[PDB]
Amino acid sequence: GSSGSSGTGEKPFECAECGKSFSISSQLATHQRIHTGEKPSGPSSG
Ligand SMILES: [Zn+2]
Repeated sequence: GSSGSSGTGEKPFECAECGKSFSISSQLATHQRIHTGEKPSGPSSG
């Protein structure tokens, strides 16, 4: 018996920094900005 059905409106463009979301990329980009600035690792992802 494994029960557990729920939903909080998911999306393809989710933010794993604060907990936000968007519909298109442009929207997500303009956001990530507030996140882009620190120095987590040496070089950049790509
Ligand atoms: Zn965010």
